[PDB]
Amino acid sequence: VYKPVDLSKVTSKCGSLGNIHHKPGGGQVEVKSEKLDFKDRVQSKIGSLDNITHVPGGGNKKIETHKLT
Amino acid sequence: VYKPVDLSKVTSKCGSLGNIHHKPGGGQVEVKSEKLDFKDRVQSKIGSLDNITHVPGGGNKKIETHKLT
Amino acid sequence: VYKPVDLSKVTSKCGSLGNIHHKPGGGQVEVKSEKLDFKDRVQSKIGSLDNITHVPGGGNKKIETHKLT
Amino acid sequence: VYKPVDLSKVTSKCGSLGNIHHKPGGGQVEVKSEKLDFKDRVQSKIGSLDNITHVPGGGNKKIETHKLT
Amino acid sequence: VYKPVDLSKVTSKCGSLGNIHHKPGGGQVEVKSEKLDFKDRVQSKIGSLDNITHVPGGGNKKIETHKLT
Amino acid sequence: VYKPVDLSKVTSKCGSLGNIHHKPGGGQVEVKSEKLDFKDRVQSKIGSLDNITHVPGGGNKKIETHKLT
Repeated sequence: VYKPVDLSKVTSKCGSLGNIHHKPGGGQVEVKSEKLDFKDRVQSKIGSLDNITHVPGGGNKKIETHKLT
Repeated sequence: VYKPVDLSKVTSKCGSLGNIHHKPGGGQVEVKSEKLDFKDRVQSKIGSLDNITHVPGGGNKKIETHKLT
Repeated sequence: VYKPVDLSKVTSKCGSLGNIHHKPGGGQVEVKSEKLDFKDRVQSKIGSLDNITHVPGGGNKKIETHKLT
Repeated sequence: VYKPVDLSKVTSKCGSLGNIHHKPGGGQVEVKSEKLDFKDRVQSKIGSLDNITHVPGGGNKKIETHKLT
Repeated sequence: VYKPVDLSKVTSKCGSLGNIHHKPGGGQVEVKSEKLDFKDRVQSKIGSLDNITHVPGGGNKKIETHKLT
Repeated sequence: VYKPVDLSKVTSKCGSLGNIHHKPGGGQVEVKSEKLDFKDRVQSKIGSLDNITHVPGGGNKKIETHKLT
């Protein structure tokens, strides 16, 4: 018999949130390549890639798992 | 017998949210390539790629799993 | 016998949301190539690609899974 | 004898006038009432009311009063 | 005998006027009431009321008063 | 005999006027009341009330008064 009971609260009362500035890669990226030999797979990423700005008004994260075996 | 009970609250009261600025890759990317040999697959990404701005008014994330075996 | 019960709330009361600015790749991307050999598949992405702005008034995410075996 | 004089000038050279935002009550007003008793007159205002935006290109005032007895 | 004189200049050379934001009550107002008794007059104001945004390009104000008795 | 003379200049050369933000009540106002008794007049104000933004391009103010008796 398996009878867990949950009454949880996960909460936020953020009054105000703002003036957030993220300015990644604001300079120069200069790449010069000469006479290279590549004998296998190449991945190349140049510049400003995958940058995230993430500003949730809540962003509360409640994670749970149950098992029998 | 398996009877878990959940009465959970996952909540936010964000009063106000804003002035979020994300400026990825605002400078120069300069790539010069000469006399290169590639003998296998090439992936190349150049510039400002995959950048995210994500501003959910809640963004609360409630995740759960149950199993028997 | 399997009788899980969920009475959960996942909630947000965001009062106001705005002035979100996302400006990916606002500079120069310059790519110059000479005398290159490619002897297999090429993927090339140049410029401002895959950039996301995502501003949901809720954006709350409730996820659940059940299994028997 | 009473013979007062005024030759005054009231002036402005406001070159351009604009980009004015007035945004009252942009978020939730939530009033919840149960089992109240009122035994005399009620005046009740709920929401956004009586808010003023007033943007005259002049808006100067010249006000004067004279009296005898 | 009564012969006062005014030749005054009241002036402005305001080059440009703007980018004015007034945002009263962009948040939550939440009012919860139970089992109250009122035995005399009630005046109630809830939310965003009587807010003013006054932006005159002059707004210069010349005021005067004269009397005999 | 009554003969005052005024030659006054009241002036501004404000080059530009702006970027003004007034943001009262961007947060929570949360009011919870139970079982109160009021035996006389009630005046109640809740939220963002009476707020003034006042931005005259001149706003110069010349004020004068004269009397005999």
